[PDB]
Amino acid sequence: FSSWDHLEISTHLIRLSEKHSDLFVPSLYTPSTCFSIERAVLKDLHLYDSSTQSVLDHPDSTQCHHQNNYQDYPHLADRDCQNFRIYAYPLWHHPSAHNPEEMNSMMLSTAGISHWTLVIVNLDRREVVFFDSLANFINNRLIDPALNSIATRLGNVYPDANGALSPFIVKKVIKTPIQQDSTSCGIWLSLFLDKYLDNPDYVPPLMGGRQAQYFLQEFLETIPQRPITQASDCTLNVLGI
Ligand SMILES: [Zn+2]
Repeated sequence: FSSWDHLEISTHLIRLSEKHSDLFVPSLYTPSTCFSIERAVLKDLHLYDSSTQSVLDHPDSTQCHHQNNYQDYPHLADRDCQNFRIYAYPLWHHPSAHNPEEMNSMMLSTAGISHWTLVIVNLDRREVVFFDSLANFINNRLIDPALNSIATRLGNVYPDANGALSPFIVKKVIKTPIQQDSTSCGIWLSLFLDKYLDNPDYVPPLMGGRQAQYFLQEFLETIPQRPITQASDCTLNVLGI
């Protein structure tokens, strides 16, 4: 398997967004990291005021950075950026980075050095789903505060059925590694999102090594029958297509 880089992963997200109109695809230019994912989610839900540098208690559409932005969001130029329900973020990690400056410098240079995972925010199900094909590649000390802080902040905005502001549930769905090589993480998380969007209770099967390879190959072999057809020339250019 040729690995999938940020552009290949983003291409699959755009492909999925053509099938699932509720799916928000984040920046095509900057992947998220454990240090930046909460800020990215809050800004995409219009819950962040860059002028006070403050989290908002309710969305404020005047804070929107999705319009007229053809570097990060050419695919949102003609959408209502508010109208989405499922937000899926490719998340880049390297274990040698211990602060945002280190993680960012490393990411900017590279995004077998990269590891890719996925954070999904599902507003309808009040859940934050974290997918890592290697299960625990990211130290809990780094990923858990981010997942739980997002869950807590979004619970205060999207109430539960009891009328309470309970945190969204966090689901770290892979307990046993499914990935068998050093390079296929981007393909795995793309397959996961594909299946999740048809069934949010989906969890990939535990497979032998050879079976997993055949499984991934089967997924890859669908891709040529699934061209992107609704994207603007600007979006296609950013995707490197
Ligand atoms: Zn917006």
